[PDB]
Amino acid sequence: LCTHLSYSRSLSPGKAVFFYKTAESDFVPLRIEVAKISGQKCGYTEGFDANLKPKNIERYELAYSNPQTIEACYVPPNVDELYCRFSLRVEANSMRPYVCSNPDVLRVMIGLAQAYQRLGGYNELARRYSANVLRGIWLWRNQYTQGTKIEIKTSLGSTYHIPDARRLSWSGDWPELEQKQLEQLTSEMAKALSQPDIFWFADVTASLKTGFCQEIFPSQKFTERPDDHSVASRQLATVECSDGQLAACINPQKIGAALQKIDDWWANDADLPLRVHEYGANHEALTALRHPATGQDFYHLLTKAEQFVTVLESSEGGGVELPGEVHYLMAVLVKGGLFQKG
Amino acid sequence: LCTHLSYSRSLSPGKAVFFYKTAESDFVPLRIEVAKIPQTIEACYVPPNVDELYCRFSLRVEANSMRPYVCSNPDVLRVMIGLAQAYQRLGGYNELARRYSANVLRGIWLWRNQYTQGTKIEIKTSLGSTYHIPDARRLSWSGDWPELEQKQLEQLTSEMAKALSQPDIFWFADVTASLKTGFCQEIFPSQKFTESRQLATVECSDGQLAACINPQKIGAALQKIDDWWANDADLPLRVHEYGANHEALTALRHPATGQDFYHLLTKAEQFVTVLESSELPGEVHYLMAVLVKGGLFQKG
RNA sequence: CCAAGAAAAGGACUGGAAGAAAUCAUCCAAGUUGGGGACUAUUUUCUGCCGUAUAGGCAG
Repeated sequence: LCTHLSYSRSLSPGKAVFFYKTAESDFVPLRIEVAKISGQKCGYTEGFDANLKPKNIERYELAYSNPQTIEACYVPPNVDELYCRFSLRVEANSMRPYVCSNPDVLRVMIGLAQAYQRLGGYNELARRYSANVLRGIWLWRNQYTQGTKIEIKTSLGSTYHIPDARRLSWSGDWPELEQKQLEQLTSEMAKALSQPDIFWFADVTASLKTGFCQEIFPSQKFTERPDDHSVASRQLATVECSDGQLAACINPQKIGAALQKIDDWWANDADLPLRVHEYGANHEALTALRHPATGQDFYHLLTKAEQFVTVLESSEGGGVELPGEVHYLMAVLVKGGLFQKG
Repeated sequence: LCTHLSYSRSLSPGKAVFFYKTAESDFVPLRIEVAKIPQTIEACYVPPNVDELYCRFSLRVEANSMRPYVCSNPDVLRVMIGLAQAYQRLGGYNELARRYSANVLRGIWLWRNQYTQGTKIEIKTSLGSTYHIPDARRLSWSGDWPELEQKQLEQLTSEMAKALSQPDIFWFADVTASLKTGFCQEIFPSQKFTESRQLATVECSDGQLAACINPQKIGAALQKIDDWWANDADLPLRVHEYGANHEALTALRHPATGQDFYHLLTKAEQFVTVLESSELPGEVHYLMAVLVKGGLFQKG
């Protein structure tokens, strides 16, 4: 490697905002409320010292409540449906290093991205990204509706429509006349990723049919603990409207983390996909699947580029010849960052 | 045990709103009057000429106690998974579903407002069922329910037993009750917690305010089905890791007895072994009930 | 019961004049804060007559 090497971010959303319509006004934001509640005195160390001596606490001393201040958000009475919207731009920006201080590293990385493009493979990545948009997984914990309808528009004049996204799996065979739209959307994106000077925008709107006063789950703030007993212990993220009203939202990178959740190339057993990560981090299990000790991480693989190009050149393409290691590497170059200090 | 372990909630309501009908419009809110006297006084009662008051809320149930939300230990995880399934296949979800279902049909979530001239409860679900309790004033915790009512308890138990145990079923219920009332009967909505007192309301889409009962106040009523201690059923407690009893200011499963959640959590290896030899004992019923009301189980 | 004992440093005074700190410039690239929850209790505010009246005035 070398002293300077970096790629920029080739695929990205802006943020998502929740709102609803009225008969008199087209845009009314969903907003949050603040309240004091009475909690439970419970859990370990409420009553134990190192699971050894149970603490001295007299019986009556645990019947007391534990008050807390929290923010919360609910849909108001008599609204028929809730809307959520965001925009997405895609750039063909993995073809060339943003910065590179080594002429030989540069010509190789260029040779590789091109060797890959002409054998196919952007179609593979585009199919996986497209599936994640149409499925609706970017709603995170708000997917549990009575019916979810998703509509997509693009700058090239296309429109896509999924009447009900509640049941499309990662692995399986999609219903007819939906399988078809996945192919069409894949084609627009596969192009957007590899041809320069196309300004491609998508506009994604979804509708959520909900319960009478169903709770909504927007992004939380990462905060320090207050000690004035007035500031909430749990705070939610909002945006300002042009007229000063506040609205609940989902953060840009929170939408992004969902869209790029594509990686089932490890251990030769697909399971569930991981968020692309140089070390294969798995948050739910608090572990890592491509620990440097295995030889399967990004940095080990980054140093074999000369060998991969040689293989790709001997292949024909248009088939299933590309190995898991080449796909992994391309996925990381798409989520660009700093790859330095050789 | 281990450092990180969490479950999320598997059963939850939204909030309850009070309203009445007119000949001119179907939803007119019950409102609250305030005099500034800051330090205020306020009141709420059914106004003249309204014969009955309506109360409504929604409920979602999710099969979410089958797997840890977070677990940092592969051996703790293997066991908790084996246990939930060892239990599921012997039944027992029926028992929990029976207990939850009984409370909805009885109507105790109305708290202090149960004293009517006749309360009727109607339930609709996302699978196309409808249930009807013509009069909720006569159903006890313990006793045999009258005919045609015992039957609906079984039918509702079955739908919920599934909602709690099999994934990818999206099960919603919509619960409305009618309170036949007195001449100008006083109504008791949730109070505001402050550092005189104030009452809680919600905003309507048209700007009017309405009286309500908080989500967790409805929830606390539904989950009150713990009577597995001391071989004396009495009335049930709200499920709590320490068996708290607010009325008497005490605790029934005080850690000093060895009967709390945390002592029991560490015997999972032994329970699975028994289930394999299987009868379900109070000790595993308690544990399953706590996992359903999920929370933090950490710093072992 | 001290290298012991005693003690008025005072009166007067002009620092001034004059000055140019200036010319040039890319801080950039990537990122999941999350899981659970009862403000009401041993409360104090009932029962009536006049007045078209949920207005306003009154006995107990």
